Amino acid sequence: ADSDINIKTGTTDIGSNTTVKTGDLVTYDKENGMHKKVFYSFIDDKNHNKKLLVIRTKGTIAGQYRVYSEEGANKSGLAWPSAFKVQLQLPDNEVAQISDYYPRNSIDTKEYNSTLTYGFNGNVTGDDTGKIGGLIGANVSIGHTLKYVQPDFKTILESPTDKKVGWKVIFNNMVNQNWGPYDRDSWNPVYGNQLFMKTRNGSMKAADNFLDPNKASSLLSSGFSPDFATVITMDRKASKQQTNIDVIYERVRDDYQLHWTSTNWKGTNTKDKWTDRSSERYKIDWEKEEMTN
Amino acid sequence: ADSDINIKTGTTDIGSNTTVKTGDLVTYDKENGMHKKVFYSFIDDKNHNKKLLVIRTKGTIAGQYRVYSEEGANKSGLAWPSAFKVQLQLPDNEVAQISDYYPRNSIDTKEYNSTLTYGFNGNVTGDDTGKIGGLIGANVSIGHTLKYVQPDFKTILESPTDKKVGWKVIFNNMVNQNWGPYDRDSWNPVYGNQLFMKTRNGSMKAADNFLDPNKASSLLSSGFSPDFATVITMDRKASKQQTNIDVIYERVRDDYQLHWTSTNWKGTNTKDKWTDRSSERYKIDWEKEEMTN
Amino acid sequence: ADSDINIKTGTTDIGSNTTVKTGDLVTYDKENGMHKKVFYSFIDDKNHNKKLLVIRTKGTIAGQYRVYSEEGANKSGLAWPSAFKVQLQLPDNEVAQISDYYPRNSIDTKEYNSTLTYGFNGNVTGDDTGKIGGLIGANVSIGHTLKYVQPDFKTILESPTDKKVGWKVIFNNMVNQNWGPYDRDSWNPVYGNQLFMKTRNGSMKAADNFLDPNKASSLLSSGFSPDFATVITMDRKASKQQTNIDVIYERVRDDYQLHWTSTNWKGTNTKDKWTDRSSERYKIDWEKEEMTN
Amino acid sequence: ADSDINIKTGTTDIGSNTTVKTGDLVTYDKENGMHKKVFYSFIDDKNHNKKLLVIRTKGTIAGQYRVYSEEGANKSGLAWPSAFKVQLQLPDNEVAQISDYYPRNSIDTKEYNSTLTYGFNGNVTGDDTGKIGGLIGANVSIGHTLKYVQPDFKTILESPTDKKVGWKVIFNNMVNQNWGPYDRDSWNPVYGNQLFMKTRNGSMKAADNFLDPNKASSLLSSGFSPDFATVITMDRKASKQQTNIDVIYERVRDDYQLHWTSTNWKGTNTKDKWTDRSSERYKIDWEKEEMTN
Amino acid sequence: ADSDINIKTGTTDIGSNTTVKTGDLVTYDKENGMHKKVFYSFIDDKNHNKKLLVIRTKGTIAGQYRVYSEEGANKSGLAWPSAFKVQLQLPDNEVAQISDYYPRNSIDTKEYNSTLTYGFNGNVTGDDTGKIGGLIGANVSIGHTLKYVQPDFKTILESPTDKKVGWKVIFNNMVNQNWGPYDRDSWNPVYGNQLFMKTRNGSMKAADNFLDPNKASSLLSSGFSPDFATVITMDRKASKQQTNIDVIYERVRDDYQLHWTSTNWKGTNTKDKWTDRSSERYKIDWEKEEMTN
Amino acid sequence: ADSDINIKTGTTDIGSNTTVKTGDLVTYDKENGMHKKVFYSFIDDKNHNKKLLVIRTKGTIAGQYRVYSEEGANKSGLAWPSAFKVQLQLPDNEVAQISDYYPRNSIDTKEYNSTLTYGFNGNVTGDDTGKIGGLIGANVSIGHTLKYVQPDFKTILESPTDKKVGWKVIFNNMVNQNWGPYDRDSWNPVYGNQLFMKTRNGSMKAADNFLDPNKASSLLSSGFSPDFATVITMDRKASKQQTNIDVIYERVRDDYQLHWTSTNWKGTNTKDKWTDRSSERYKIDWEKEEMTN
Ligand SMILES: OC[C@H]1O[C@@H]2O[C@H]3[C@H](O)[C@@H](O)[C@@H](O[C@H]4[C@H](O)[C@@H](O)[C@@H](O[C@H]5[C@H](O)[C@@H](O)[C@@H](O[C@H]6[C@H](O)[C@@H](O)[C@@H](O[C@H]7[C@H](O)[C@@H](O)[C@@H](O[C@H]8[C@H](O)[C@@H](O)[C@@H](O[C@H]1[C@H](O)[C@H]2O)O[C@@H]8CO)O[C@@H]7CO)O[C@@H]6CO)O[C@@H]5CO)O[C@@H]4CO)O[C@@H]3CO
Repeated sequence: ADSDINIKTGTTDIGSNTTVKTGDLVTYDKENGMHKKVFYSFIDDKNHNKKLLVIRTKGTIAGQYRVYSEEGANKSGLAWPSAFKVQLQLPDNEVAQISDYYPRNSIDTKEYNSTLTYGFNGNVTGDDTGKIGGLIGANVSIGHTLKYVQPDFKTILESPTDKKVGWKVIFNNMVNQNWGPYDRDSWNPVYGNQLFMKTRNGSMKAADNFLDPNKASSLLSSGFSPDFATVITMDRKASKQQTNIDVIYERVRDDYQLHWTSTNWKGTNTKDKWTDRSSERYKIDWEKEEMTN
Repeated sequence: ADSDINIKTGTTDIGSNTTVKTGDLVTYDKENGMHKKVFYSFIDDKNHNKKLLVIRTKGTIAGQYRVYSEEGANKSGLAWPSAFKVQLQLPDNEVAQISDYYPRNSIDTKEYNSTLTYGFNGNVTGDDTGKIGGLIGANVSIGHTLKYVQPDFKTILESPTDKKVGWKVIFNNMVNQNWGPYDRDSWNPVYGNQLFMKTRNGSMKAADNFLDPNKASSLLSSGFSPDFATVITMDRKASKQQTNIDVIYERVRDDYQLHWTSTNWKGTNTKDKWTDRSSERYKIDWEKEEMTN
Repeated sequence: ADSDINIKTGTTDIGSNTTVKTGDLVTYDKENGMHKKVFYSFIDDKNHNKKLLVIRTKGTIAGQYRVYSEEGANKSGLAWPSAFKVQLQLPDNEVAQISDYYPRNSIDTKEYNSTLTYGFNGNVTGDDTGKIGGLIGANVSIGHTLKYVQPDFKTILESPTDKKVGWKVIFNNMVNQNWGPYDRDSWNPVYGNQLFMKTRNGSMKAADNFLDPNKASSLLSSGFSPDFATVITMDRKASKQQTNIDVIYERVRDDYQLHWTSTNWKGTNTKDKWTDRSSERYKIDWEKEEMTN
Repeated sequence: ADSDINIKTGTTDIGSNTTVKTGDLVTYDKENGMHKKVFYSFIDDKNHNKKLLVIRTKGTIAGQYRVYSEEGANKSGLAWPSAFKVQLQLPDNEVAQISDYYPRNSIDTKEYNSTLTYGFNGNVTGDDTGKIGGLIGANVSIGHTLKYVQPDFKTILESPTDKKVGWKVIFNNMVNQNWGPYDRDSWNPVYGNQLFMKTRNGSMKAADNFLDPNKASSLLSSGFSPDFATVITMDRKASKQQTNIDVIYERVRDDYQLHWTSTNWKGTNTKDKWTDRSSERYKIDWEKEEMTN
Repeated sequence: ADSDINIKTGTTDIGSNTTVKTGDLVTYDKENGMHKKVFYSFIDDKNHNKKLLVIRTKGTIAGQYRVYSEEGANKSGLAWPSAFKVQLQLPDNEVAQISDYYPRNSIDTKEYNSTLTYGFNGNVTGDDTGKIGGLIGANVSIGHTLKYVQPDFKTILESPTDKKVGWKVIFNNMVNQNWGPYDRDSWNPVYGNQLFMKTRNGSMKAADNFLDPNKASSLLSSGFSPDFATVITMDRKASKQQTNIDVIYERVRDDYQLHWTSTNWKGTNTKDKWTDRSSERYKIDWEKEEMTN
Repeated sequence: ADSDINIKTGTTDIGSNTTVKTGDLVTYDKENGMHKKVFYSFIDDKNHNKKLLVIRTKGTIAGQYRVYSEEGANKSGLAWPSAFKVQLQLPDNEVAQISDYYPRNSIDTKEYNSTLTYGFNGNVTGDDTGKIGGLIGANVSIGHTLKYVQPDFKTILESPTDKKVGWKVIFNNMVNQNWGPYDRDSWNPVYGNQLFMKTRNGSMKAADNFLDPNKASSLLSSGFSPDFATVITMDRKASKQQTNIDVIYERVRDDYQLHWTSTNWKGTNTKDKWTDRSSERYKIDWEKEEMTN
C-alpha cells in the first residue's frame, strides 16, 4: 500500500480532476435465463498515459436446478449448474487492451494442528477374599488435525491475456442434510453419488427424491450474480478510436440421475451435460466515451 | 475494489453534482397484516447514460404464527410463516428496466477438520501371589468434523429479469428448546415432525402444546422487515416518461398439526397451505421525479 | 506510525502538492502465457530530495497445470507451477536506485498449547455371590498442541540490492482430497509422492489419474496475478535522466510423474524441470516523466 | 487516546502549518549483502520547542542461510542468521538527542484454562449362566492448558539512551516439517539439535540433509526488511547546526553443523559464530534541512 | 460516546480554534539506565474554564535483567525488573491540579464454561464355547473450565490525587520454556522458585543456568517504554502562573538466586531488593506556555 | 443507526453551529481517598428546544484494599472495596432535568453447546490356547456446555429519575490463583470464603495470609476511575437560570477475616461493613454557562 512506501495515500491512484462518463446497459436473455448488466465508466485522466474504461459485468445467471426427466417412478433426472462463466474478449486486431481485472485468484490456506501426548496411571485392586492387585501402564498419542474452509462454489479468474479475461464460479462441494460434503465425483459403492439425493431408502417417485433446492446452495436454483470488473486501456493516438468487445455469460449444467435398485436409491452425475451461452457485442467509442449494444 | 484497480475510490460511482429527488410511500394492508413502505430516489445524473430510480422496499410483514384450528382437544393446527416475499414487476411493455438489486445470493462456506491419531501403551499386571502380567497395544483414529452456520431463515434473491425481481426469506430450520434443529421435513416415527411441539407427553389440549413464539425465531410471530433495493434505469429519450410498477408482499404459511396418538404427541407439517398476497400499483414519473400509488 | 511519535498523521509522506504522472503498459507473452502489466507513477515532489518512480508489476502468469507426456497407459507426466517470479533489474551503469518495495517478508508465527492434567478414581465391583472388591487408581498426562497456518504458496521478497529486486511465489504444500497436505518432497514407500494423484488403485490410464485442477490450488492452473510495487529514486542532478530497466516474469515448473506398479499407483516429482522466462526492457525518462517499452 | 482525556483528536500532534523536507538515501553493501535505505523527514514546527528529524531505517538485510563447509559426506555446516540488527548513534559531543523511536517492546500475554471435572458411572453384568454383577466407580481430574503465540523472530527495541537507539530481530524458535518447535538450544540425546535437520537418517550427503530454506522462515534466507523510526530533536539556538550520526546494519550468523554418527544424523549449533557489521556515517544539516552520506 | 447522548461527535472536546504550544524534553540518566522524555502540550482554550497542560511521559526504562552475582560454580544471582514506575508530583503549595490521566485501571474478565454430560452404553459378550455375556452401564460428568488472559506485566494506575499521579507496570507471571507460568511466589519443594531457571539439574556453572533473556519478556531486558498522559489544569486568575512538578521514573529489581543442592538446582526470589530512582524537577510557565528542566 | 432509516448520518445530532462552553473542576477528598473531577460542557443549540449541559464525572476512587486488624498471629481482618458509586442529584424543586446518561445496562448473553453422540464398537479376543471370543457394544451421550464472560466488577446504571441518576461498580467474582472464581458468598465447610486467602495451610501470621493485591483486580487496591456522563436539560424560559446539583462519590467496603482453626486457614466476609461517602454541591449557571463548586 502507498503508506508502506512512505507515499500519501491515493497519490498514485487515477481519476482525480476528471469528468467521468458512466453508463448502464441491461440485456435479458429469456431462453438462457440470464439477466446481463454492464455498468461502464470512461476515465480519461490527462496525467495518465492512456484512456481507461472500467467494465463491470453484473446481473445474474439463474441457477435453473430442476427435474428435467421422469421416465418411470424408478428413474428421474436433475439438471444443475456446476459452473457459471462471464467472459470478455477483444477482437484480434483491436489496439485496445485488457489491463486489469478484479477479483483475482487468492492463495488458499489451511491450519495445521499437531498434538503429542503421553501419560501414566496406576491401579491398586482388591477383593473380599483378600487378593491385593496392582497396575502400572504408560501411553503415548500423536495426531494432527488439518483445518480449512471450503466454499460451495469457487470464484476463479481464468488466465487472462491482453485480449481476453474471464471468471468461472464452479461448484466445489456441498453438504447434503448434514452429510458429506459431496462433489461431482463422490461415490458410494452402494448409493453412488449422493450429492442431491434426499432419501436413501424412501418410497416416493424418483422425481420426488431430489434434495430441496432451499436446503442446498442458493446458487443452484435462484442463481449467481456476477460482480466482476475489467479495465481496458486505450492509446489516445491509436488510429481507430472505436472498439468492439464480446461478452459471454454462461452456465454449465451437470446431469444428476436417480434410479431405484430395488433395495435402495443410487445416484449418478454426468459432467457438463449441457451448456447455455449468451453472447453480446458492445461497441466502445473512446471519443464520445459511450458504450452501446 | 477501485483500490485494486488503481482507481480513486468512488471515481466511477453515480450521483455527484446531481439533485436527487426522494420520497416515501406507506401502505398498511390490514387483511394481510403487512406494513408496506417504499423509499424511492430519482438520480438523473447527466454524466450517466440513463435516468435511475432506486426503489427500496421496507416495512414489515407480520409473522402471524397462530393456532387456527381446534378439532376437539386432541388435535389442533398452527399456521406459521414458512416464507416472506417481496417482488417488483414492470409490465412487459415498459421500456424501463431493472438494472440492479441488493442483497444478492452469496456463496455459503463450511469448515472442514480432518484428524488422524495413533497411540501406543504398555501395561504391567500384578497380584499378591506374585503373578506379573503384561500388555502392549496400539490404536488409530481417523475422524473428521464439519462446521457451518445455519440461519433460521435464508434471504434469497430470486432469479431476476429486466422486468421482474424478487426476494424470498424462507424458513430454513430452527432449534426447539435446545433440540434439533428441525425443519419442514423433520420426521421421527414416534413423534412425527416436532418442529413446534412444546411437549411430547403433556396432558394439555393440542391447542396448548405448540411452542411459545418467544422461544422460536421472532420472525415467525412479530415478523420480518424487508430491506431490499431495486435499481431501475430509464432511457432519457424514451417517448413515454411514465412507468407503472407492481410491488407484491407475500407470506406463505405452513400448517403444523398436532394430535394425540394415545401415548404421545405427534406432529405433521403441510407445506404452503396458505399464501397471503398483497400487491400494489405505483406510478413512476421520470420527468416529475416522483412515485405515487 | 506518525501518531506513535506525536506527529500529525501523513505529515512525513511524499506526494503532497505534486502533479503525479501515471501510465499503463501492457504486454502479452503468448509463448510463455503471461499477461504483463506495468502501472507506473512519477512523483516529483519538490520537498523530497529525489524524483520517484513507483512501478507496480501486475498482470497474470498462467499456471498451466497439465499432462505434457504419456507413454502407453501406465506412465504419464504432469507439468505444474512450483514457482512464480517477478524481477526488476537496473543496469550497473545506472545512477537511479531501488529504494523500497512491497510486499516484504513477514515473520511467521505459531501458537502453542501446553496441557497438564491429573486424575484419580474409585471403583467397587460385586456379584450375585456377594463378592466385594474395590479399585483405586490415578493418572497424569502431558500434552502439547502446536498450531500454525500453511498457505498453499508463500509470497517471498528476494534479497534486493540497489539495482535488483524480485519476488517469488512458491508452492508450499497442498491438501489433496482431504489428505496430506503434500509437498514437493512427500514420499510414501507404496505410493511415492501423492501430491497430484487422483486415485491409488484406479484402473484408468495414467493421464486420467491426475488430480482435477478445480480440486487443487487455483494458482496451479488459472494462475497467479502479481501485485508487487517497486520504488526507484533518481537524483535531479544526475547527468543522465534516462534509465533502462528489465522486468522478468517467470514460471518454474516441476514434473510430477505417475506410473502403475502392477498393483497400485506411484508418483514422483522432479523439481525445476522447466523454466519459462519472459523479459522485457522499459525506458524511463525522468524528464518527460514517462515510461515506455 | 486524546478522546480519553477530552481533547480533540490530534490537537497535541506536531506538524501542522509546517513545510516538511524529506529525503531518501540508499546504500548497498555488497560484501555484507545489505540494501540500506534511510528515509528522513525534517519537521521544524515553530510551535514546538525544538527542531525535529524522523529517520526511518529500512532496506533489507539478506538472510544468507547457506551450507558453507563440506568435509566428506558425513560432515557439513550451515551458516544462518540468528539476529538482524539496526542501530543509530550520535557521537557523544552532539547537542542533538534521540527523543523517540518506534516500534517499542510490548507486553506479551498468555491464556490460561483451568479444568476441574467430576465423574460418576455405574454398571450391571450378567453372563449366560444367570450370574449377576455390579460396578460403581467415581473419578476426578484437574487440567491446565496454557496458550500463547511464538513468532519465529522477535522484534526488540534495545535499551536506548539520548545518543543511541537500536533494534534486534532475533531468531526465537521454528517448526521443522511439523515437528518442534526447535530453537538454538534444542537438544535430543540421539539427534542433538534438529533445528535445520532435513532427515533423521537419510542416505544422502551431509550437505544435502539441511532443511529446504523454502520450508523454513523466509527471513533465514531471503532476508529481513527493517522498518524502524528514530526521532531526533535539536535546540534551535544550538550554536552548531550540523549533526553526525552513524547507522549500523548487522547480521549475526550461527553455525549449524550436521554429522553422521553411523546410525543417525546429529545436529550441533554454535551461537554467534559470525557477525557482519555494516556501518555508515550521515551528516544532518538542520539549516539546509537535508541529510547526506 | 457523544453519539450515545445525541450529540455531534467531538462537540465536547477541548482544543478547537486554539494555537497549541508543544515541546520535547529529553534526559538520559546513565547510572539508572533511563531514557526519560517528556512531551508536553499547552492548550489554552478560551471556551474552557482553565488552561490545560498535557504531559506525556515516554522514553524507556532499561530492563537490566542480568546475572550480576556469581559466587562460585554452585551459586549465582540474577537481578530483574519486577516493577517499572513513573510518577508526577505537584508541590503542596501549587494551585495547579492533576485533572486527568491515561491509561487507567480496566476491569479484567474471565470466561466460564460449564459442562454437563451423561450417557448410557450396552455390551454383549460371547466366547466360542457358547457362553454369552451382557453389560449395561451409565455415567455423569460435571466439569467447568475457567479461561482468562495473563499479561506478563500489568499496567496499573496508582490512586491519584490532585497533586500526584503515577503508574506501575509490575511483573505478573511468565512462561518458562513451555512450563509454568511462574510468578514471584512460585515455590516447589525440590526446585524452589523456577521463575528464571534454565535446567532442573544440568551440569554447568550457576551463572549459566539462567533463562536466556531472549526467551523471556523483552521488558525484563531491553526495557519498558512508558506512554502515559497526565493533564494538569490551571486557573487563569491564579496569582502565580508558574508551577514546579517532579517527575520520577523508577525501577524495582528482584533478586533471583540459584544454587546447587548436590543433585539439582533450587531457586529463590527476593522481592524489591533494589529500587533505582530517577527524579527530575520541571518548571511550567503558564504565561509563556513553556516547560523546561 | 441514522443510515438504517435512510437519513444522512449525524443529521439529528445536537451541537452544530453552536459555541460550546466547557470546564474542569477538581476536588480531592483526602479523608475518603477520592480524586473527584467534573468535566462539563454547556451546549445551548438554538435549534434544540432546550439548553443542554453534559456533566462528565471522572477522577478515581482509591480501592484501599488493606489489612486493618491483627489480634494475634491467628487472627486478622482485611478491608476491601466491594462497590464504588457515583451519583448526581438535583434538589426536587429544580426545573432542570436529568435527560440522558451513559453508560447504561446492557443485555448479557451466553453461548450454548449441545452435543449428541452415539457409537458402536466391535471386538474379538483370543488366547494361545485356541479360544476365540468377542465383545459387541453401543453407547450414547448427551452433553451440553454453557459459555459466558464474568467481569471482576460489574458497571451498573442505577434506576434513574429526572432528578437523580447514579452508577455502581460492584464486585462480581474473582479468580484466586487459578482457583474459583470466588465471590462474596463463596463458602467451603473447611476453609470458609477463600476470596482473598493466600494459602490454605500456610504457617504464618494471619496478617500475612491475604492475597497479594497485584494478584487481584487492581480496582481493589489502586482503585476505579469513573467515566460516566449525565446530560441535563433546562428550559430557556425557566425563570431561575441557576441550578444546584450534588455529586456523591462513594466506596463500600466489605470485611474479610482469616482465622486459624487449628489445622488450617478459614475465611469469612462481612458485607457492606463500611461506607465512605464524599458529597459536594455544584452551582450551574445556565446564563453564564459555567459550573462552580
Ligand atoms: O474437556 C475440556 C473442554 O471442555 C469444554 O469443551 C467442550 C466444548 O466447548 C463443546 O462445544 C463440545 O465440543 C465439541 C466441538 O464443539 C465440536 O466441533 C467437536 O470438536 C472437534 C473439533 O472441532 C475438531 O477440530 C477436532 O479437534 C481437535 C483440535 O482441532 C486440536 O486443536 C486438538 O485440540 C487440543 C487443543 O488444541 C488444546 O488446546 C487442548 O485443549 C484443551 C482446551 O484448550 C481447554 O480449554 C480445555 O477444553 C475444554 C473446553 O474449553 C470447554 O469448553 O481442555 C482441552 C484439553 O483437551 O487439547 C486438545 C486435545 O488435544 O485436538 C482436538 C481433538 O483431536 O476434533 C474435535 C472432536 O474430537 O466435538 C466436540 C465434542 O468434544 O464439547 C467439549 C467437551 O465437553
